[PDB]
Amino acid sequence: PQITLWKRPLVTIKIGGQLKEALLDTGADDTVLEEMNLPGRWKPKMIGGIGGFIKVRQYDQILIEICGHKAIGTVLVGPTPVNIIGRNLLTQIGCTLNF
Amino acid sequence: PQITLWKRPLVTIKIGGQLKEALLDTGADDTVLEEMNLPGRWKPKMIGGIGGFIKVRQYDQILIEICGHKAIGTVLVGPTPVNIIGRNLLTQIGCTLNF
Ligand SMILES: Cc1cccc(C)c1OCC(=O)N[C@@H](Cc1ccccc1)[C@@H](O)C[C@H](Cc1ccccc1)NC(=O)[C@H](C(C)C)N1CCCNC1=O
Repeated sequence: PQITLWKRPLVTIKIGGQLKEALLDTGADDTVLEEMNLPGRWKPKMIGGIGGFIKVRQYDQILIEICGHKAIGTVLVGPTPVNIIGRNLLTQIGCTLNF
Repeated sequence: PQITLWKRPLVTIKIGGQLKEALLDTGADDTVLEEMNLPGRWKPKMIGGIGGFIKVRQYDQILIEICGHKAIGTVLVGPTPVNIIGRNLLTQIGCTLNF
């Protein structure tokens, strides 16, 4: 679909079998989700954005469906204020900016 | 134009007589630019990122040219590591997400 930006581009996602609301974020290199339980091994990582750094758990090769489009890639889980879908997954669903 | 998301969507902007590189960020409600000396009145503001908040100066009705597309609105200025073009200005240049 074509999504205007008068409101936050929030969409429903499905990960680990659970439905969530997440932000399509072209300003994010990575995908970071709020604290949750995901199966599989993880590695402790840290990312620094505006405001400082946070500790996250990196899950690789995680299935995630974004607005009906499937993706498999790296998902970070930690104390992020909002579920963020980053460019690593936005590219997989064929997302582009257009004006 | 159409901008893929394989790399950071960075584009050239013109503000206050200066040319700069800025990030088209659908995950940013507002626009925040690296520290610069804009004239006129301003109001303090704090904006939240992934790691916390930073203090910025809010300037209203500031003209910015984004890829040749003009826009006028609120521009925040503060210790941001990256120039960020937010939804308040992306809407003005007719920017959409498409997949
Ligand atoms: C939310 C908001 C409100 C008002 C004004 C502004 C500018 C606002 O946006 C501020 C903001 O940080 N939004 C982020 C997502 C957001 C929305 C709401 C709350 C919190 C965050 C995201 O889109 C932009 C921001 C840019 C950035 C900053 C420093 C270093 C690198 C990149 N990108 C990142 O932080 C990403 C994270 C998300 C994986 N990130 C950090 C690891 C390095 N690379 C990278 O890409």
